[PDB]
Amino acid sequence: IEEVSNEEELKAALRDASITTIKLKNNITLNNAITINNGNRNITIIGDGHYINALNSDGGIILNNRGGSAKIDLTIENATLYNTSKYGFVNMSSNGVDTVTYKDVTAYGGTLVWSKTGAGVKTLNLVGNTTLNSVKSYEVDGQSCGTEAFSHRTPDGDKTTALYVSNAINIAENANVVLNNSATDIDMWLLTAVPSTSGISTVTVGNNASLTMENIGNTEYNIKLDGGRENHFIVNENAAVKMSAKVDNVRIIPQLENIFTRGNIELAKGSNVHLEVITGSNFRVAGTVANRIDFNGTATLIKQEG
Repeated sequence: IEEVSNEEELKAALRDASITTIKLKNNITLNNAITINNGNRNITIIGDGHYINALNSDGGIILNNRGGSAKIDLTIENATLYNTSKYGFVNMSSNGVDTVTYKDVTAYGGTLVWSKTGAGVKTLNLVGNTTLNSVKSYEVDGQSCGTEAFSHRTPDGDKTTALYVSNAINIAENANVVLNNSATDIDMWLLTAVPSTSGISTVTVGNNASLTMENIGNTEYNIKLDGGRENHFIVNENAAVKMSAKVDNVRIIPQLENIFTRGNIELAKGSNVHLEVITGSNFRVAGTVANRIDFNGTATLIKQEG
């Protein structure tokens, strides 16, 4: 119930508080970031195989509600998404709840999705056959674009990441999600900061889903969990997980000395998890974290000699 063919039409549709469904009729190039800050929104972009290329370092789509109780649910289906911004194609910057869903999406960027870590619950759902590419540059219709990557301090120096989503990344049941990283230090970085409403950081892989992040040539940590109160990696029944990284596959180490948190990793019956690192630990947990790892399926954890 709304068709768009260029930047101005897309901007108009997204900034229109009554608009819920948007269909791309053409590939769209964005020279400017588009801000959504007009309250409760339920938005679906139907890509129909088209791309959106966010060229502005300012961002692509910026969620920026000022009110704590406003909720934005943004879904993008069947599209290719490009961005150069270190703040992602989508920048989840509302004070309240932002939820982003990619379904059958292919994406290219340095940092592909970014969020505020000291506010409302930030969720990225990854659905169907979705492939995310963290790259140093990309080319579309003959134009090459360099990317920037979001960087943030850690006790082991500054690290960059492909996904900086504060609270949850969920791989939907039956999904086939692939993340290719040749650009950043971390594939998924979920962090909460003191003023977070929840302090929970969670990655889930749904029933019969697959998650593949074979980035041992590039990535230091596949998943870094920095929730102030809880950190979860949940692999459900019959899910297939394959990950590789230079240092750790999952890292739960507090960013600071005054953080007393929890970690829970659950690998369900029927799941098949294959993990490989070079110099660290497949599941690396250290510091004041109360941690529990439940192995109820089949898992293989490998460390190369180094």
